[PDB]
Amino acid sequence: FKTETLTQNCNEILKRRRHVLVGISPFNSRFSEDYIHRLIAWAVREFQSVSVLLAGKEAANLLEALGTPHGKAERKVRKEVSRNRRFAEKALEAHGGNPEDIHTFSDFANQTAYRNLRMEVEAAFFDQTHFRNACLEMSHAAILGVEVSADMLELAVEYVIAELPFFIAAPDILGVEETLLAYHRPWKLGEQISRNEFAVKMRPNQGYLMVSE
Ligand SMILES: O=S(=O)(O)CC(O)CNC1CCCCC1
Repeated sequence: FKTETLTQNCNEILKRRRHVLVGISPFNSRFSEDYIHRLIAWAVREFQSVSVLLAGKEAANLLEALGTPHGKAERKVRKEVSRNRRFAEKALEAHGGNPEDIHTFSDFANQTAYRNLRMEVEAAFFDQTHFRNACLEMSHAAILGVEVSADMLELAVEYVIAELPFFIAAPDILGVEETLLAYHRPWKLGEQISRNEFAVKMRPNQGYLMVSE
């Protein structure tokens, strides 16, 4: 795997190798069982600690926006997420990692740190048109992994708002000293956040690490 980071700060966290948060998306062809194992093997080799982030319940929004009825969408997600979990558990066992350090971005709905970060992201979303547009686009890119209408995006964007706290301050939520969220797509919104373009800030102990094989 190769790596690319946003700022020079994301780079400094990278050199310490303390912790990596490996994103696994429920509906993205990237994540074959096989790829999950290779990805996880690499993480455990490269980092002192490895955790895994799966999609929360808002992933149901992506399917609903795409037309799936609510009840079915919720079950489809449960099926896909629990499947991602099973592969990641297996992979973590096999490489010495920790099968319990797998979380979904819904697992902290009642946690102070997570809720506070939701509030910050939400505030910015409603107050700042440029941040709201950025979020809509990021939600559009989530669907792509038929025309995508305005209203499909307002449904889908709940998904983006729910995950973003782990993109800006996962350490607050997970209780680790510092982290890199690791993923195979580039993070456009992350660049703008870097340049202080929004009321939402990237914590100095969070980085984004783009991986590629
Ligand atoms: O829009 S992107 O595809 O760049 C990013 C996105 O929306 C979701 N990516 C996953 C979701 C599940 C947990 C880890 C991150």
